[PDB]
Amino acid sequence: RVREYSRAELVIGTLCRVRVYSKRPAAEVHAALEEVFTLLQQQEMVLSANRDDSALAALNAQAGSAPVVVDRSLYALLERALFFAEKSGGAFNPALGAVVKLWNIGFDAVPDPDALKEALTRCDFRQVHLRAGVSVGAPHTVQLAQAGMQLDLGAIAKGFLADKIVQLLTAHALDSALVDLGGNIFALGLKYGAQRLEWNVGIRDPHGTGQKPALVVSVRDCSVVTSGAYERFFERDGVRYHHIIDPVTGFPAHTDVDSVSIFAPRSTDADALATACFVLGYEKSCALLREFPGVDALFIFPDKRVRASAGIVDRVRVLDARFVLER
Ligand SMILES: Nc1ncnc2c1ncn2[C@@H]1O[C@H](COP(=O)(O)OP(=O)(O)O)[C@@H](O)[C@H]1O
Ligand SMILES: [Mg+2]
Ligand SMILES: [Mg+2]
Repeated sequence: RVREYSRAELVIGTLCRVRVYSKRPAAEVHAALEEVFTLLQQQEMVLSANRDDSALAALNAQAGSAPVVVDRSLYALLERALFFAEKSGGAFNPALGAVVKLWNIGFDAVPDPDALKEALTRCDFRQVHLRAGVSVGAPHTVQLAQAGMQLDLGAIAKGFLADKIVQLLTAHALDSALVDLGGNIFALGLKYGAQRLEWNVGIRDPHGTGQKPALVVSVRDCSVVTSGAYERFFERDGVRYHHIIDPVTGFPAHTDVDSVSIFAPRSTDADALATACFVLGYEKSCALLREFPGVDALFIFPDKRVRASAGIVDRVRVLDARFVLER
C-alpha cells in the first residue's frame, strides 16, 4: 500500500514541511520525519545568525582572533559558500553580516551613509580562512582575520538544510518526497498519482499574495529556489527596502528582474546562485550560469515576461495568463 505522509513545524524561523509517499511501514516513515525535524531544530542552533547561542555567533565573536574548531559539516558549508563568493564575484557574500545587521534594525529606518560605508570594510569574504589538517582525526578550523567581520549564511542555509534532509530521507530508504523550507523546495524522485509523476512546483507572482502560483514547473530529483524583491521588505517614505543586499553599494540590490528561480541537483547551489543572480541581474546571470551547465534558471521580469533556460523551459506551464513565457 502506498501511503502519503506530511509533517510541518515552525523552525529555523519559518514554516518547514516535508511530504512523503512510501510503501514502507508507517512506523519507519514516522521515524524518518521525527528525525528530519530534530535535525532542523539542532541545525538552527548551529547556523542561525542573530542568536548568541549558535555556533555561528560564537564563531563571529572570535573575529580577529585565533582559529576556531568547527564540525566537518559547518566547514563544508563554509567551503561551498566561499566557492560561490569567488565564482559570483562577490555578488553572493557570506561575510556580509556587518551590513545585514545594520539593515536588520532598519526593518525594526535606513542606515547611515558612512556607518554603511564602514560596515563594508568588514565584509571581505576573502578574509575568511578555512584550514583542515590532513592527518587522521585532524580538526577543521575557521579564522575570521578581519576584526568585526560577521558571517551570515542566511542566503545558503536553507539549501544546505534541504540537502541534509534529502540525505536523511534517503538514509531511511525513502525515495519520494517534497521538501519545503520556507519556499526552498527540493523534489526528491517522483510522486504517485500515470502512476509515477514528476512533482509540480509553483513559482509565485512576484507581486502576488502568494496564494496562487503564476507558473508551475515539472521536476524530478531537483531543487527549486526563488529569490524575489518582495519575499521580505519594509517601507519608509514611499521607498521599499528588500532584504537582498548589493555588496558594492550596501543597499538593497537594484536589478532588472522581479524574481529568479534556480533549478539544480543540489539545493545548496540553487540557494546561493539564486541570491547571486538576483544581484547580478539578467545578462550577467546568464553569463555566470554558463559556468554551471547542470543548473537551470527561470527569470520573471517586471513586465511579466518569463524567460527560462533550455533545460526546463519545456517543463514550464503558465497558470496566470497575465504572464507570458518567451520561447
Ligand atoms: N548579497 C548577499 N549575499 C549573501 N547573503 C545575503 C546577501 N544579502 C543578504 N543576505 C542574507 O541572506 C538573506 C537572504 O537570502 P536569500 O536566500 O536571498 O533569501 P531567503 O532568506 O528567502 O532564502 C538575508 O536575510 C541576509 O541575511
Ligand atoms: Mg539564496
Ligand atoms: Mg535561500
